[PDB]
Amino acid sequence: MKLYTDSLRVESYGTIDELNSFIGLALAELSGQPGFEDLTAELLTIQHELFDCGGDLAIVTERKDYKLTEESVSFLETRIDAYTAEAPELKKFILPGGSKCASLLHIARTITRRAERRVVALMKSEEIHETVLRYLNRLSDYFFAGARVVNARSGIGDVEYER
Amino acid sequence: KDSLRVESYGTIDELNSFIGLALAELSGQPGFEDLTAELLTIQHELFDCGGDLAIVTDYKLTEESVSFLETRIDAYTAEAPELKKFILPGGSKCASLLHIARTITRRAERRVVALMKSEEIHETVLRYLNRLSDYFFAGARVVNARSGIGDVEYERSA
Amino acid sequence: KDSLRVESYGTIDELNSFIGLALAELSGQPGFEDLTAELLTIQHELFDCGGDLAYKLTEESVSFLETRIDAYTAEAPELKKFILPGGSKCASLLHIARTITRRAERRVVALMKSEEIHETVLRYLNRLSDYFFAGARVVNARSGIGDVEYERSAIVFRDRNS
Repeated sequence: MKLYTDSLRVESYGTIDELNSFIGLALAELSGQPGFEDLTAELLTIQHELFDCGGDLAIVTERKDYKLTEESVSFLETRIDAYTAEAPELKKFILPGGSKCASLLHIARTITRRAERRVVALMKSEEIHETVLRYLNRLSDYFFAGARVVNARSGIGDVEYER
Repeated sequence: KDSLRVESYGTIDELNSFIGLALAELSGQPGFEDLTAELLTIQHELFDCGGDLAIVTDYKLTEESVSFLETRIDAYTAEAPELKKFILPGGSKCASLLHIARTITRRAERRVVALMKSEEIHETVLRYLNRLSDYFFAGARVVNARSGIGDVEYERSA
Repeated sequence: KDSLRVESYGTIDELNSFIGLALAELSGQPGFEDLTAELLTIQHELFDCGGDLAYKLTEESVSFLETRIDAYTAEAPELKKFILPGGSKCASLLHIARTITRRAERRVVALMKSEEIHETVLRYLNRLSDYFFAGARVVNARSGIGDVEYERSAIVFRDRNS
């Protein structure tokens, strides 16, 4: 509604994989639309980065080999503020939806939060590449920021909760 | 704060999202003004559902929302041609999305169920979700009916 | 102990729903009449899987995917690099169906621990995930879109008008 600022291993890798697939669909949908060049580029960058998160959590078995970097988290952070600055200031709570593209991005937002829940469970039973966790944490808010920008740029207001 | 509660709020938000997509899609075709306004209301109620489960200290969801669903479930079940066999998820794109909403709703229900077992919750939420999956089943059928598409039945050919 | 069984049914149901959506988008375009028919039988067999966990599904359906996989694999240009989910909207949906098929797999696998069940459902789901992978590729090939590849350096080359 706003910006929030072992089997456990295979489950984390799996959900991140799933999350990556929904980002793919959002990429394919956003592609058929001009004016989202940076976003589509950013999205593709997320898929490679998420691909890395999987490896860091499962495949990789040496910290020296961890691929995901801290800069990827910072990048996500700067886009959130940038997309927020862009989008009109929101004084209301948001509901998932609006343009088709914004909807797919919100879906990716919730699946990202799901992937994060799964990673939090993995980190509780063993040591992981903590960068991954923070990356997923920032990632969902990025999709929130993105979806709002996608609606505005499409001329469609965000769906708001009014009760 | 507690996985079971957070897991339920998140699965409900996930559900709400897919509804957002189904609504975006449904809004592109005529003859679905009733379904459109409802999905929007459902999103608000789901918002309330989440909040009601997030509470750990009154509730927002009302028993009337559960009743409204049932009514619409009948109105739609009637409008649609009586079925005499098990139906498979699919048909038009809209109906396919509503069906997805149905399964995710079932998922959200399972999570709330597991939550309930560990602690007290606003039970109206567990009922709302239980009917919602049926509403989508009935909404998914109507959409195909309306679009003169037709529900995908379980026809051998394997 | 009993919750693991319902979770497996719902997940399979959820998986079947995304498949219907994939089919809805895929059938909309010509040249994929083969997949359109295949995905169908898949939903029927997946409908059986649920029942088998509450036996209609046979080992014959499992071998069906086998052939389809290699066929599409041969048909699609042999990949020489890691690919990411995506491409055409159809490949994207089929790729989604893939990750979800694997999610249903984990649920059934969990059902194993609590109590052994028809060891056929797993076999199918296990191959179904591979099927969608290949299916997604052949779809991107026939559309001349080309699967998304894991290549960071190729990103800077993307249009950045705004």
